[PDB]
Amino acid sequence: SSYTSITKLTNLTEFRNLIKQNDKLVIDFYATWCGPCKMMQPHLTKLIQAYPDVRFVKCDVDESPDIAKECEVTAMPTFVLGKDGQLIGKIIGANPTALEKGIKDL
Amino acid sequence: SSYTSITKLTNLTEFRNLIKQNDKLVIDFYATWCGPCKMMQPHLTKLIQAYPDVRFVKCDVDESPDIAKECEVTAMPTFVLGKDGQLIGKIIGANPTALEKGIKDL
Repeated sequence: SSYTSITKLTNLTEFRNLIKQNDKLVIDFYATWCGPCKMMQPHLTKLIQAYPDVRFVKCDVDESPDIAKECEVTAMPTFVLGKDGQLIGKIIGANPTALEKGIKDL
Repeated sequence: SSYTSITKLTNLTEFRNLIKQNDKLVIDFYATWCGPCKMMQPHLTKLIQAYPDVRFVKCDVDESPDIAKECEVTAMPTFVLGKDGQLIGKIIGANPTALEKGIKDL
């Protein structure tokens, strides 16, 4: 499993329910034209494999601007972390060290 | 210089090369029929004068739909910001304050 194959959220119903369904969650809010998002892709693939207990999903902010707005997403990439059926926090930007640290705390 | 005299992007490779060459880049994605793009022209002229260390260009989304598509532009004006050889952010709509604040941070 990798950045390429993880679920991409395309609607609010899916977004909300998948949060509720998961004990540990990372949502990568991204834009396809955005260089820091692209930079983070191989880092996410490594994290996806290193933390198989964590569900990673992704969301294209131009394709799903209603989901991005629900999470009040401004900067790309924004990683929104979920824990026990609930969103708990953000890691903003192409920062693999801070991102891995937040994931380890889940 | 001004809105009228800045480079008008016409090609996808040209757009990519400009992104790589420029430490600081603003692209105005506009449509000629769209009033808010017109309203933003004198604001862009002021910003172009105020930020000589920023390269400003423009792109007609209807004449260059592939470049608009690359940046996922469907609302105009959209201002796409690049820093140090990659695209980093997008400001959507006729919002002079938000635009300057983004430009100021480059």
